[PDB]
Amino acid sequence: MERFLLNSTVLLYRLSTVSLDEVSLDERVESSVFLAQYEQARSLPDHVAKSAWSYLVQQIKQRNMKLGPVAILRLIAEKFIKNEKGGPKIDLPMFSEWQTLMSRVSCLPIIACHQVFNPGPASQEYSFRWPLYPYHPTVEDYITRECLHETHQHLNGSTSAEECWLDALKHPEACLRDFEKGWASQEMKQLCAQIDPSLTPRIFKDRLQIACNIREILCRVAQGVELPEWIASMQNPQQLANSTILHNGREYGFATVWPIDDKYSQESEFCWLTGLLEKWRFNAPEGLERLLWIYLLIQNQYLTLLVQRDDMTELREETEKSYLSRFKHAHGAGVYSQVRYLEGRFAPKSDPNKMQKLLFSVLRGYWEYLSAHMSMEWVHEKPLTISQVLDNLELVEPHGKCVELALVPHFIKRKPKNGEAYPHALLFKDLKNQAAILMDMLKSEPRLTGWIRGVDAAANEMHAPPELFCPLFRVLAKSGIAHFTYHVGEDFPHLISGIRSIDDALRFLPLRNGDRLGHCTAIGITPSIWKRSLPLSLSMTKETRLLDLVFIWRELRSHPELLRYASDAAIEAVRLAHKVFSLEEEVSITTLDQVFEMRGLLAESEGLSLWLEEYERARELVKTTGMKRPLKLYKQWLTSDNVRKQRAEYVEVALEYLPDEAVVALQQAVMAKMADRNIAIECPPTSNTRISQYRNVSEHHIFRWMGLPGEAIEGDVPMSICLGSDDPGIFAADLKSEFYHLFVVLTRKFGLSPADALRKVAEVNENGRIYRFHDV
Amino acid sequence: SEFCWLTGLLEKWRFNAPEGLERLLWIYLLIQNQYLTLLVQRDDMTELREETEKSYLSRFKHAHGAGVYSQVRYLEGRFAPKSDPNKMQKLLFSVLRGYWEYLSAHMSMEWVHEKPLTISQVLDNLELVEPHGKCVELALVPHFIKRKPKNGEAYPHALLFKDLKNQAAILMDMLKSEPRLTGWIRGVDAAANEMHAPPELFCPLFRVLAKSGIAHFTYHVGEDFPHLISGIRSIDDALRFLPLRNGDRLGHCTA
Amino acid sequence: MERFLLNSTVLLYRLSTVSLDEVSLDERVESSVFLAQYEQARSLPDHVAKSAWSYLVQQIKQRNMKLGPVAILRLIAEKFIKNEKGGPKIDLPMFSEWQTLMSRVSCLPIIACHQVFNPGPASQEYSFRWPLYPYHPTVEDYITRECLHETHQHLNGSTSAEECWLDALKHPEACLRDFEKGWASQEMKQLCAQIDPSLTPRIFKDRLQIACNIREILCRVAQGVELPEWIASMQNPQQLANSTILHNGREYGFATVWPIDDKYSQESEFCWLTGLLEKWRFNAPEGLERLLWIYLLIQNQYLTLLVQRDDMTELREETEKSYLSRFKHAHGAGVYSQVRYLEGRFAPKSDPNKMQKLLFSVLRGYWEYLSAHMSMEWVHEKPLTISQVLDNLELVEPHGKCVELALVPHFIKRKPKNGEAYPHALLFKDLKNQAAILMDMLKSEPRLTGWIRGVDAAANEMHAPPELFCPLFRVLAKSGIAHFTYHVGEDFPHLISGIRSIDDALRFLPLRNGDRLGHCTAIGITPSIWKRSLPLSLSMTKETRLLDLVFIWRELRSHPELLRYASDAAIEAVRLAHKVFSLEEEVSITTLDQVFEMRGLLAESEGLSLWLEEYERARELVKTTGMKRPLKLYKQWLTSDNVRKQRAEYVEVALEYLPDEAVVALQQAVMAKMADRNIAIECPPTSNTRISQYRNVSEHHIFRWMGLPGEAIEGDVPMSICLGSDDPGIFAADLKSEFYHLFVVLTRKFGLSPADALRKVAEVNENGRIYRFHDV
Repeated sequence: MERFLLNSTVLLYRLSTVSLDEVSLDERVESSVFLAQYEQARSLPDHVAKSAWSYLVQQIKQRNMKLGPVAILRLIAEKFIKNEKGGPKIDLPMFSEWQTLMSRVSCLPIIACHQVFNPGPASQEYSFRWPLYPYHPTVEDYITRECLHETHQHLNGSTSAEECWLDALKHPEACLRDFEKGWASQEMKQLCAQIDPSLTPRIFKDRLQIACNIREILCRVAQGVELPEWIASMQNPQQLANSTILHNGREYGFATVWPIDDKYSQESEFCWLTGLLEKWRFNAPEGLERLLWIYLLIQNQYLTLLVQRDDMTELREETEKSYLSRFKHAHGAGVYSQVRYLEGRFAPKSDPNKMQKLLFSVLRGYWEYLSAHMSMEWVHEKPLTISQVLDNLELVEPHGKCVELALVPHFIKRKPKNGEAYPHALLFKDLKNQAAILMDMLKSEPRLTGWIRGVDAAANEMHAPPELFCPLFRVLAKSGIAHFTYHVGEDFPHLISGIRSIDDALRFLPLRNGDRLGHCTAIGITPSIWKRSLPLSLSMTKETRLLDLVFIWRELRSHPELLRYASDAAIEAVRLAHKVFSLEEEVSITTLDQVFEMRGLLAESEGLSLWLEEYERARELVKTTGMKRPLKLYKQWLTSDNVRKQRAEYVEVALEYLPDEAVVALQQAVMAKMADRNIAIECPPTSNTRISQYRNVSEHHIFRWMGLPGEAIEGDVPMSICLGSDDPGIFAADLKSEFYHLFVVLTRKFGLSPADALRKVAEVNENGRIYRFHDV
Repeated sequence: SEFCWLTGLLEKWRFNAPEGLERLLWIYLLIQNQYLTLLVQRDDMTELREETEKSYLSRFKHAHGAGVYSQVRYLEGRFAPKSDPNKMQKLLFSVLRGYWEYLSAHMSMEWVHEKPLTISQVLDNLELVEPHGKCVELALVPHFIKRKPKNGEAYPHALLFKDLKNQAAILMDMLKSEPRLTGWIRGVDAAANEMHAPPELFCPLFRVLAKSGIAHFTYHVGEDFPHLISGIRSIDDALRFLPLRNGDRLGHCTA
Repeated sequence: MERFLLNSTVLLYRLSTVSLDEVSLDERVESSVFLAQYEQARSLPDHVAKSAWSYLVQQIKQRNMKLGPVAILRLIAEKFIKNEKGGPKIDLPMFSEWQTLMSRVSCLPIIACHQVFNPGPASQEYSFRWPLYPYHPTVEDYITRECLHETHQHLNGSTSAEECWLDALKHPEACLRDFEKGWASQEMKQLCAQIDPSLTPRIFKDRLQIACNIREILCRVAQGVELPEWIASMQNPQQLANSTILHNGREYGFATVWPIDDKYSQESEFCWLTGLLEKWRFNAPEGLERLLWIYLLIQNQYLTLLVQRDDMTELREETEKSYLSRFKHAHGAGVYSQVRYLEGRFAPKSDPNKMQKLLFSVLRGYWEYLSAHMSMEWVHEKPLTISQVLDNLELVEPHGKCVELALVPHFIKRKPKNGEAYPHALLFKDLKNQAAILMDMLKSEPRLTGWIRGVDAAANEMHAPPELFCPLFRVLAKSGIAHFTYHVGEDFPHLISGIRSIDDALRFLPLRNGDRLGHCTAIGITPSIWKRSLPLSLSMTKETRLLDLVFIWRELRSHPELLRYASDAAIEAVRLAHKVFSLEEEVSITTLDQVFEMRGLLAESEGLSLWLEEYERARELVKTTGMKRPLKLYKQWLTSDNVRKQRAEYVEVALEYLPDEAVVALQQAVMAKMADRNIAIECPPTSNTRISQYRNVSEHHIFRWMGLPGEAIEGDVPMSICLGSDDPGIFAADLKSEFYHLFVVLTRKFGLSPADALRKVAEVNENGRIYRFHDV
């Protein structure tokens, strides 16, 4: 119940409109919390909710304390954070709920309260730079001897999600520019409405301006300096939404002296927060306390909006410090790094000059960290260009104990735009330029191929089918990239279709041995847990439906017991082929497989340098071999207006079209093909509840992949799974935090011994090293 | 010298030895063997003050073994805290001084102070040392001791606990004076017996040390329990009462 | 079927005599190939062979090429080699078949062909120095983590067999005189007639001279320069055996100046081949192309002869470059070595000055290898002597990243020379001379024992009894060698005899804990494979039979089920003993047991400084217990002319003398003895096709040791198994290939998971360093 007093939109609204002149808020805060609980956790019964709230009220009462943000922080601090060997750590039994709590509330206010109200032993120096971890000897030594490995680690943004809020305070005006740009589309309009339906761009600037000005006020309190005596002129928090105050009709700003030069840094915040709570150890004024409550509500609300929004001015905020800070953050505390092989996903750009700036800035950041850590003679003291960075980077020897980097651009997809005879045409011409821009950069300086080791495509699956990238990835292959990871988008309209998309990537795309497939939730989720909280009937596009049935018949024709579904799949598929292709003559199910087997051919080669070499590469195979009707259908399948009209139409598909065993049969059938190619699979963080079908982490599909007998199914051919922290869904995240999360749930929920619990997860961690993209 | 003296001596008596001289060597071995029999049996002032700093160096060399690389990587050598604050400070310096010179011969790198002669300069030389896995990592752990229960004073251990309360302050104030020693003073132990005092006696002593930055606590469960069922309860007392976190150790859990 | 089309003696003979004027050789190349297909592989049906030839021709017509190496190399290169991240890598499915091909055809033309037609991506530079390996991320990770461990690497010769061709070209007469001197032996006469009956010393010189002249004339074509017009007389290729053409009384020397300074390196030849094939992408002239076809034929013929022959000035042509190249090749194409603990065996030489230079040269080359890789201040810059090299190498610590070395001399033996109290007498004095030479050099420099660690005896088995090395090894033990390995020869007339030979080595030789054994094929092979294609009766010396029969009785008296064979052994032994010993008064089986137990005693000492110390030791132990019946018999068993004639007689023993389980019981008895003594088994290379009993590598006996179900019979005792790339049987050899060759079979031929297969071979690789002779 503590989270609902720190991250709640409705409670924020009521406090913001209440002036400070009256502090009769005991009933107002209570009623909003119940509503706030109602809009976050619907299923929680009311009788339990009222019972839990009453305990918290008396828990504050028996503490000779008043209800406030300081009061909430205290009960949270003594509940979750306990001092241990490495300073302040987290209780192992209570770590599962802590990760859920970080999905709603930031950790910096919480750590400040614990340090002030329960300091670390011997007053030893402690500065917050990493998220809190629970200490376990079994796993800690594994970190010491074998560093962690990270695969899906994006570079845009910052080290974590919280300090981006600090970067938001750096340029509040720039925040509107990016907020307005997204808000123009209706997709972001509903996304913001989901968190705050009463949200407008002007209101957003108010809260950002309100939060900054509250921070200035409370920083004055922490400084020990007397307030500027405009407190009598201040009664409404809304007065802080314009960065100006009046005193007898006089213009007075909010500027104040900071002994810490970088007032917009995480170090400044923790230093400010600790001093604030120390001065409020026994009693705090009601007026000042509510300002702290508002600031906490603003910070937790914006970050709640930010994590959803992530899945111009902000891009060019610093562009070099974040890259350096990321590697220092990824290194971890201590002399020796906790991460050995860390590969990054950087956003490609359509400007060749901007590309040179992007690669230089990140490579300069990588060299800066290595120079700071490893004192070793450098050819150039200041490289100032990519050529000289490679001169510095070619000197260093890989000894493992420092972070090894392998940049991998991630191609981005867009909505299927009509026209040009096939729905993904502006996409392909844009993607073709992006690849070509990287091509000339690589061929100009071949030494760059030691760091640009792979290519990724992580936007969606509905927006763009996998087979569109077959001409793209293969033409990258002739440039010496030699690694292609495909991040399948898990927004499948049907689970069978989701498995169908996985098979397309394997068969069509050039997933050579050693490559990876990220976010393979479809081939991981349990069919029994997918059906929950779903309507009796689903809906998906006819083209998806037709490709689904053909794919079903490809894997269900082999099974003797699961045969009646394949025969019915063939019967229904040809009937849809009659409706979709609008063909008059006879059509056979065998021809459908043959036609769709050709889908890996290029976009323009269906009508038939590196690209022109690839052009006739798939054109010759079409002409030489005998069949022509599959080409005629494939040509019709691509560039026929009626076919395009029919494909976009939606159809009604029963939820239980394939029974539980049959879906498992498909899920295991693709697994065998998955393991044959020896393709590793990136795993999203467990706390990332994007799918939202998992009510608790204990039923996450990663447990079934690892082979836990409580969750594994018969016929499950083992896979190889690698970890990754890409879209955590929580404000304070790190790989080591996720590593502990895997260990805690296995130790507590499953009862596995600590020695064995590490062993099962160590296999997952080491697989990132087995299938690394870094050169030997 | 003893080995060199004996090897040359045994060569001279390869075929025969004079009867009187041979018996003297026989007598010498019995005296040495009997003394060593008593010495190791004592456990179950001037002895350690011959040089008090060179013997600690010799311990690491013996622990290191032959070859360039030591066969033991981690080594936490327990030592007895001293009731004199100055004497303990000199005792702690000698162990660290002996440790650094062992690194000096083994390592090949610069030193901040060529002649440390004090704990402050030793720590400066020691912080520059990075353990690469071949040398011996050292972590001093003072181990306490007990005696028979002191009759009276409202409970059996009030005069005994007073010395332990003093000894912790002897360790603590020096630790507070030089907080840089936290990385080498890591654990606290108490290895005398069980009948001397129950394990819960150290609960206040461990908690104050824990909150003052020791960060580790090992307890030596002595195996002199009057009955086997009694010995199990002594282990239960340590677990239920002592503040043992996840990563603490127990010695001789034979019971 | 391309193997027969690039290595076939009859085709090369027919191409040599037939002039360059004919263009249609299909009527003869087809007849020659089918004939050559017979003798090389006489186990293929004619119709299948006939169909394969037609398909090969039909595939050429598909690519409208002309029948020749440019056509043949294209098909082979595209079928096997695939471009990958590290360059050209063999396909995993085709690796097993590739290794069989490698035993007969060099990969240098194949890799050169692939580089020309489908080169490396992004114009990345590919330097051809190492043989191709298949790429698997699982195995690659482990080998980079824990480097490969090698045990049996012969220092003599160059890195691989391919450049011994290059040396042979560089030494037209030195390799001729080595062949000419070896031609006198009748054994070499049979071997040379085996590969080709028309092989005479003159014929050998003609073909080498032909290859030298063909290489130069094609080099001129490769460089682009026009031909020097002497081709007017170029009709019969046989003219190329005179080093000078005749054209209007003009002497034309075929030698031309190469652009590269050295004309006898792999890079020199590979770059030449790429230039040659590049100009012949479309078509080639028949006269020049046939010259290339001819050139490949002598190369393939001689390389097949060289590797089969293994069943001086040339060795010491450089004596510092060859070993450095050997160390460089063993290091691998990387900064850190692929092979950590490499044991370089070398042949000891009786001449002190000759071998003193050799020992310094290999140490200097090893030191030169470390200096090139690792840089620091050395004790001396130009050692020029054995003492300064050792002082230089004392500074280098074992770091693992480079190659660690430990020389182990392997004694070479001769045929048994009758006389002087024992049949191997002139040998023993030569070996005693060799040991004394080795001992005094250890006195010259005590540090030599740091690198001189083991002693080996690898020539054969039937010639030298294993007990003969008891006095040789023991004196070396007191000399501070501190390790010994015995390499039993696999020429055992009977499988039971092979078991006895390993038993004799364990009993008598001072093989203490940690010592190794080599080529222990006798115990590994199952009886079913051994009897394949053997005659129903086998012949062996009466000396061997008596030793085996008593051995059978010693290890079968315990087993209740196979008890009659133990009794049959005793009765047959005493019956045979009366024939051999020619004794009137009967001899018990127990008396025979003690007679053969005294085989360890020195023959000279039994007939009666360190040599006299051991001489009296055998005499002393004899007189401690007064048996006086066996000792008198043993004296007769060694120094009786009538007995020595009887022991040399051959006796016919049935092939199935003992049942399959009886041999199994005998084997597991030895498997028990190796467990107690903890003796390793450095297995010979898996591609070494010399046992000729396995129809494929799938039936290699090593898998029985590994414990795979379906190959490990019940009752077997686990061993410790090392690896050695000593006698690969293939052209381009490395331990890296062997590790992948084993990995492929378990993953593919045995259906094991990649995680499982790596673990089993990791246990084998680890044993290569658990029992390594390198000092701690």
